[PDB]
Amino acid sequence: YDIKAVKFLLDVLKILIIAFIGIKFADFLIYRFYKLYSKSKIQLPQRKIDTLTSLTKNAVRYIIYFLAGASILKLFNIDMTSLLAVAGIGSLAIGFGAQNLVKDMISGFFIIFEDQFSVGDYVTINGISGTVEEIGLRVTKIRGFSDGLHIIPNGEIKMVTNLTKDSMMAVVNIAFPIDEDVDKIIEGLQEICEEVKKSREGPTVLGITDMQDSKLVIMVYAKTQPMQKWAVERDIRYRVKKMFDQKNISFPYPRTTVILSEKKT
Amino acid sequence: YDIKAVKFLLDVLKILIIAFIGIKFADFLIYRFYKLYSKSKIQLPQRKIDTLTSLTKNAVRYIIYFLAGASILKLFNIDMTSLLAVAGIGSLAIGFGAQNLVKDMISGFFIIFEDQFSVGDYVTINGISGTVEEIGLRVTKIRGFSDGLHIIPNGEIKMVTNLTKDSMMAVVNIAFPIDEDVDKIIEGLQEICEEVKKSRGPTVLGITDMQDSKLVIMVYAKTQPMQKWAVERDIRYRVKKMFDQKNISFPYPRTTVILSEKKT
Amino acid sequence: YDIKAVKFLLDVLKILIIAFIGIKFADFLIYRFYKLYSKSKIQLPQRKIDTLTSLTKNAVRYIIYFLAGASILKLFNIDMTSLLAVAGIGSLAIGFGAQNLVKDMISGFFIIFEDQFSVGDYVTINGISGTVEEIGLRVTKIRGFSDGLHIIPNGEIKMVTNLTKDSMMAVVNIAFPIDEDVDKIIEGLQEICEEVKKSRGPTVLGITDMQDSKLVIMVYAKTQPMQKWAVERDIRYRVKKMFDQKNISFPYPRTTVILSEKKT
Amino acid sequence: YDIKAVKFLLDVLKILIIAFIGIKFADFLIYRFYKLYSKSKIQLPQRKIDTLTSLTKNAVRYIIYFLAGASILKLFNIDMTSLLAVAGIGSLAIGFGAQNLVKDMISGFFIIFEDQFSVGDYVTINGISGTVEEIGLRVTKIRGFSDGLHIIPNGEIKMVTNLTKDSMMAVVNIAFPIDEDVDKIIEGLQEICEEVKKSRGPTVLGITDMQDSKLVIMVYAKTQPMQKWAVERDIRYRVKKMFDQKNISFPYPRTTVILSEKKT
Amino acid sequence: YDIKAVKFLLDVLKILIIAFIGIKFADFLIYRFYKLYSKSKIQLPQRKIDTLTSLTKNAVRYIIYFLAGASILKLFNIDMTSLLAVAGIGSLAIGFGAQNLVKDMISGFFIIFEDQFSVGDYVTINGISGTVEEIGLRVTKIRGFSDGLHIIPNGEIKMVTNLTKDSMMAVVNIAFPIDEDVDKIIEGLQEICEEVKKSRDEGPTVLGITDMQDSKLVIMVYAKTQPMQKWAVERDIRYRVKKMFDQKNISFPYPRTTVILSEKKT
Amino acid sequence: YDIKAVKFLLDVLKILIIAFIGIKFADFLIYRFYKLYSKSKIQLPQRKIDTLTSLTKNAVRYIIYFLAGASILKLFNIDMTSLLAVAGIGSLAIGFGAQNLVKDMISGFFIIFEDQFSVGDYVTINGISGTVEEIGLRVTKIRGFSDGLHIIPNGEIKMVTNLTKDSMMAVVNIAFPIDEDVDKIIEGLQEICEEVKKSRGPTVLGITDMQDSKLVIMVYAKTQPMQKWAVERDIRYRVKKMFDQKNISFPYPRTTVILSEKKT
Amino acid sequence: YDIKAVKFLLDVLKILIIAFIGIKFADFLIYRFYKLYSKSKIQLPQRKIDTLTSLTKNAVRYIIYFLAGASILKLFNIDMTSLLAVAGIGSLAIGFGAQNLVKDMISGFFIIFEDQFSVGDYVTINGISGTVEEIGLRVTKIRGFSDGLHIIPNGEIKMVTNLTKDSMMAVVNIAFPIDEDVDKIIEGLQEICEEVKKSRGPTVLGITDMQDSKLVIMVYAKTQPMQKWAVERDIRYRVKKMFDQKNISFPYPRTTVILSEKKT
Ligand SMILES: CCCCCCCCCCCCO[C@@H]1O[C@H](CO)[C@@H](O[C@H]2O[C@H](CO)[C@@H](O)[C@H](O)[C@H]2O)[C@H](O)[C@H]1O
Ligand SMILES: CCCCCCCCCCCCO[C@@H]1O[C@H](CO)[C@@H](O[C@H]2O[C@H](CO)[C@@H](O)[C@H](O)[C@H]2O)[C@H](O)[C@H]1O
Repeated sequence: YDIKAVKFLLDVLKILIIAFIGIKFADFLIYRFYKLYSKSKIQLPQRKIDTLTSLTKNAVRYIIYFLAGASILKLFNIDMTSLLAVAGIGSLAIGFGAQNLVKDMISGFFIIFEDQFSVGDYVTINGISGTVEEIGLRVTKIRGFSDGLHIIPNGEIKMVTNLTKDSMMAVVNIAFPIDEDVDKIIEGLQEICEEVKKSREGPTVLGITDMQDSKLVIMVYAKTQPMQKWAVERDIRYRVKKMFDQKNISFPYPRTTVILSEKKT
Repeated sequence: YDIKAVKFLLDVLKILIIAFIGIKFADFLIYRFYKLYSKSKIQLPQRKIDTLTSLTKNAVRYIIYFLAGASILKLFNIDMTSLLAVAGIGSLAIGFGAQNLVKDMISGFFIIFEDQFSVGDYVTINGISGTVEEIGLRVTKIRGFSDGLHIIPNGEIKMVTNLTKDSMMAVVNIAFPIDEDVDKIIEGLQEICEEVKKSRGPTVLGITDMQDSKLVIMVYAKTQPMQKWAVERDIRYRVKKMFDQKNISFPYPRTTVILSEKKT
Repeated sequence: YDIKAVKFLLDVLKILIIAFIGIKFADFLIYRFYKLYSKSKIQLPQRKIDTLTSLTKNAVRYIIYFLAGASILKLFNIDMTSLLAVAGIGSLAIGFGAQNLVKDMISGFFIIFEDQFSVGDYVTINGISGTVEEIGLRVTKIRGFSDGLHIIPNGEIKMVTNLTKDSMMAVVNIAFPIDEDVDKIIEGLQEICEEVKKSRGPTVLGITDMQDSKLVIMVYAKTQPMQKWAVERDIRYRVKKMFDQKNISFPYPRTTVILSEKKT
Repeated sequence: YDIKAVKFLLDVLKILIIAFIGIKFADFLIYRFYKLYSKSKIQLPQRKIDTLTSLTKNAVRYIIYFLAGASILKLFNIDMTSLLAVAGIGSLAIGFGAQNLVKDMISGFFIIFEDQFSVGDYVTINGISGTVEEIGLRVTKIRGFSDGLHIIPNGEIKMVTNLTKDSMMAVVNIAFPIDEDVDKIIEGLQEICEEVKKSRGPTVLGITDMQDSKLVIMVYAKTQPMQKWAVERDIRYRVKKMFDQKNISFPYPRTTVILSEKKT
Repeated sequence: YDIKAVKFLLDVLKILIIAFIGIKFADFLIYRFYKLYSKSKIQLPQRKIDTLTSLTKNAVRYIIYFLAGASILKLFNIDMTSLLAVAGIGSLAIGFGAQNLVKDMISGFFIIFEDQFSVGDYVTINGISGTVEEIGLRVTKIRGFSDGLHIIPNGEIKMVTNLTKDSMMAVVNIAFPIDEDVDKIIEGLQEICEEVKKSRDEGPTVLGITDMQDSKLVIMVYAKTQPMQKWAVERDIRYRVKKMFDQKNISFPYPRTTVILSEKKT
Repeated sequence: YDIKAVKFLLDVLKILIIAFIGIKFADFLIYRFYKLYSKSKIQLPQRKIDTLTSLTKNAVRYIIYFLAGASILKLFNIDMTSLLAVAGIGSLAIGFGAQNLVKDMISGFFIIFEDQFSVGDYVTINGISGTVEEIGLRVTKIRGFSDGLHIIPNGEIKMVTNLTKDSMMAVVNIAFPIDEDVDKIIEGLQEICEEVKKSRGPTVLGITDMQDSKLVIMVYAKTQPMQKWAVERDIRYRVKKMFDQKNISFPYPRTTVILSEKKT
Repeated sequence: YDIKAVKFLLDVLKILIIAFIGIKFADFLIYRFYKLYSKSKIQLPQRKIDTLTSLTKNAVRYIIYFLAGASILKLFNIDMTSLLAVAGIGSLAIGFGAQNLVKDMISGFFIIFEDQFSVGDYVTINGISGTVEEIGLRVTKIRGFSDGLHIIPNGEIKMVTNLTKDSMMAVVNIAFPIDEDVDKIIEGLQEICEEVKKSRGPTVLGITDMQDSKLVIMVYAKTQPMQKWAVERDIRYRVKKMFDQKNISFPYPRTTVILSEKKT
């Protein structure tokens, strides 16, 4: 009948009493981390935080059941490495699945901690531009106009270009025919920058920026206060159109030279 | 004949009795997690949940068989690290295979918990736009019109743009010839915004783009959720008729050509 | 000469007898999992299931040989962590190789368990559309017409759009010249929807797009599963004939040219 | 001088004798797995299988040397976890490198075991089409005509579309001007299907697409494996001649131009 | 009643006292790594470094609670490998999540340590060009003109091309009609290089006809220019080429199409 | 003062003497693996193999220093798992870094062992075509003409299409106007195949494609390895001259225009 | 009060003294690996190597602090596997972060050791072409003309094509109208190769492509390293002048139009 059979009992006992203490203690701490976020009603409708509370309860129960079971099993001569080879299917699947969640959060943490963009400026993130409306630490929300509300997981942000930082820059690339008088148009554009400066950096006439088949491209650019940009550009375009009509300068219509051939069928 | 030969027996015994208790206990808990989801008939046809029940039964049997066998093997001087190097081929294959499933679920969990889109709005998810019909936590189902029902694993969602949140925005980019009177057309579009406001933006933002023979002015209006593409169509019809009445010429591509005196 | 030299023998002995029992037991269980799937001839030609039986036999032999060998090696003072560092080259290679297989299967499991598509509807899976012919749990087979039979491993399915669920939707985007009378054509299309309704939507949604010399009005109709592309063709024929009777001019591109006085 | 110094010797001894037994035994088994595949000359030129034999020899030598050395080191108080941290650089590098090889093989195993394609049909695998010439379990070889012999590692196969299964399908999309009589052409194509049926589908499916100046009607026919592109060519020749006899005008783009009075 | 029951107590005791010493010691070191970066006010508004301080506090509390708890559990016969199979879900999730952060940092470390680009030159990084404004070790900030301020995590930099190193190079590809006199234009461009050399900033030179197309012919002029002098030189050269085209009366590279006329109807 | 203090010394001693033996033995084996590859001067300039020799020396030194230090540390009550958590940063970094090297090598091993391409044929590997000049087992070198010498790591090879195996195939797709006599041209091409056969396929496969104003007939011929592009050029010249003699009109795009009476 | 309380002290003592010896010894070795690279001033400004020295100091301090702390913790009954689950968050993050660095270096090591390109030739690496200026083992620096200095981490090199190895190859694809005399132009190009050979290939390979209104003959020549793009320009100038003298008409697109009698 041996002498250990009592010690053994002390062992399965130790596991049971520790697991019990554990459950009750967890239920306590959870009911407290509950008490707080619940009684103040700072954020989060109840319907959700209840689902989240039972989420945590369930998680901790399953963990405790698993540890106590595994331990008792050890007590009956079951090999824990083999058990590891089973349980680790889930260590691996959950661990690697959750990695992305951790990524999003670290990402968000920096976005915020480094004030990459404040809860209101107009940015472009991953070829998607819009005005930032919300900045959680798992997701940034950005609504472009005409485009919808984009919800973007912070981890996916590979680069965030901010459009409205230390100001903004407006550009217009005007196109003329090379079959055209350069100095007259550069003069006209000069006069347009002149006039625009008069209604509240630039705007200036940078040289002929590109030379093409039948066209010739001169850009005007101006440094503008945050957001006044696309507006400035539209002002400038209207100005260029009217200037084209008054100075009677011919338009950049593509043109062909054609050679005729004497044949039939 | 030694003294351990009885202890040894106690050990292979301990494994067998614990694995037996284990099986019966699992059969019990499974027949209970069965009893519940089965007797209430809340969801899921039986034909399926039966397949799923035998799934869990089989899984638990294989796990138990493996643990008990491995343990007995240990009892006969078989090295458990080597065993691990065998069994882990499966730990790794299953573990990393299942990772994606875990991903889908965490994904869905947030989509729901963060009300990213309600079981009814019109969204666009990975270059695919449609009306959300179902939101499980493993899959979102979205049917675009003319396009079919799309079933998208929640994990694949890299971004979800919602089109019908705090409202919507309608745009029309009208194109004219530069060989054209700007103020007359901008005046006409002004009159069209005027008129459209009258039936329950819309505004004329400047010339937004300047091209070879064209010139492009956009009108835009903030619209209640979904009235959007509709507003746009209203505005288009209006612009067509306005073009006919004001007799403004159309944005046909215009080429200017030069003739050459040759032969062959 | 010591005292253990007998115990040692008991240990190498324990390994050998357990490995022997193991082999014979495995051969048994395999000859049984054989007996079943073999004597009923439910599926799978013999030539294959024989190759698959010897596959399982060989695997189990190699695993047993490896575990027994590794254990005996342990008995001669060979370090099992170093052995692990060797054997795990294969644990890793096989484990990560097989992960994909496990992926395909979980994937298939859901496709079926969730009736994503039945053994007969017309779906599109990864930019490839066709009629589903077979649905295993490792591979879906889909044959498009004119396109061949596609065998797609279930894991590769990133999204599966079903075209024939709660019905279908037919669209036709009719193109006119903007140099054209809108209301006459919209009237004609109205008459065509009218007439098509009469043979067992279809409706005129506004001008959906406005281009350089064109203008685009869509007609759309909700159709029973598969009657779709058919409806569309009916509607096209109708629109062509309507264009001929109403004598409406065709959406030919149009260019206005300006002539220039030069030479060479 | 102690009492263990003899036991220690028994231990370094045990390792040496086991490693020696191991080497000799491996050299034996290798010379046997050699004897077989060598004396029958079933496949593989000698020059190669020699290189492969010394490959196995060397592999086994290095593994044995490493295990014996590591074990002796353990005997001199060298920590085996630290050793693992060294040796695992190679465990990881080899393990993960070889993963792809394991992938190719599992992949090939299924391609074969599931008769996805027989050693002779015309398939398309990863946007590359051709006739399968060889099917190993690590590589499929496919030669398109005019295109060269493609050797594709089985693992890279993400999808395999078979073109010559339960038959084949031939299509021809005929293009007409919309400025054209529909029923005359549809009648002519009817007559062409009629005539083609007579030489050992083919049917006129409606107007499948409507474009700027064109209109597209497709004819299609179910054909025996490979007779396909051939049927299509027959049908094309027929359609050309039919165009010449029925004198129907060709689908040349057409543009309408407007002339403008200007200068420079 | 046994004899160990006192030793056991010594063990749970040992854990508790070590964990307590640990907490207090960490609070100390944290309050010191605090004292420094805080009292000098070298960088970082307080509002942030407070959030960061409580971050480190909380981290270390959770780690200590977990270690002590796990160790007591071990004391009550709880298997630590099974525990590992639970806790490693987090080992793996955090570890692999944080990998990217470590990447960014090693990346930045080299960018800086190798002076790949100084806090002022004009670079192009991942198809995105601009002037570098800030170089942290986690992020490079680059503002293109007309383009906005780009904040790029250092890890994402797969290649960094610098445009303003040992100088710069200006190019202009001039296009003519093949229906044209080559030597007259090559002569004119020669005269333009000549004249541009005369206004201050290697080149500019007339490299041969670099490309031949349907109705066009393309001759490039190029010049080595001091850092940033570049796009400017190019614009000078373009203006010069336009005016040269007007004076030398050379005809423009308009696309040209020969047409053949056909006698038909409908 | 205790009794172990001498045993302890025996332990740090055992580590030091084993590590010393280790170093000297490694220096030996390295100076031998040196002696061989060095005195025969089979390949590799000295300047390199010297750098490689000191590489191996240094590696082995660092490994030995680390093992012995780690072991002594263990002797002073330092925990080896925590050590592992440090040292494994490097285990992981080096192990996963080197994985690609192992990949390249296994890859090259098969390329060679399977004679996928001999040190001289013209292949295309990853959208890059050229003549193979060198085949190492870590890198294949291929020089296309006009294109430069490409050095490609063997691991990056996802597919290798060989162009010059069991021969080659030459294709020419001749384009005519549909506004054209089919049989006259097919006749002419017949005569060209006839004539080309006469100088040491080629055949007229039907009209392989039908387009807006064009019609495309292909001729194809099976040619000895490399004579291919050459054959094609022969055939093209032939087709041009045949076009000139048979006076057949060229496949110029043709557009029918409609004229409109307007202004501005 | 027990008997161990002194041994325990010996243990925490052992850790402290070994850690102290450890620190001092590391400070020494670091101050030596400092002494060398510092007093010779071979490379690296001081400002940097100082930052790098304190880097190594700090690294070693943190590792030592962590090992000693972990070990004392172990002494107070703290479980080391739990500790590992904590500390390995960093093992994994650092280990996998640094993997890329290890990759770059192995990569560079081969680039150099295999003289893939010398500190001076013109190469193209990942669709980016330029002259190599520097070759470190972590980064290759290449400056294209007009393009800037590219700094490329060696690990990112997937393929390196060298343009200036065993020489170079120059190509010019001349385009003519098919409406043209082939033999006259092929004759002229022959004369141009003739003349170019005269100033220190070049050959007329057949008509390499046949298009709608064009026809393309390539001339090619094998040229000394770098003389290539230059040769090509010579050849182009020659072809233009040859076109002017032989009066051959230019490859202008040509379109045949058909006129239609309509209105609006
Ligand atoms: C969760 C705790 C935090 C992570 C701690 C990581 C510290 C860094 C340690 C790197 C040591 C690498 O050393 C490596 O160990 C692993 C153990 O998984 C062994 O891996 C071996 O056994 C496993 C068992 O599951 C097999 O599935 C695997 O295929 C096989 O290679 C390698 O053969 C060995 O080379
Ligand atoms: C093969 C294994 C590969 C392992 C790779 C090793 C990873 C480390 C890569 C470089 C990390 C960045 O290097 C970073 O430099 C700064 C100095 O600018 C260090 O900063 C250091 O000096 C500063 C003074 O300003 C102190 O505040 C700090 O206590 C100290 O650590 C950072 O602590 C270090 O993180």
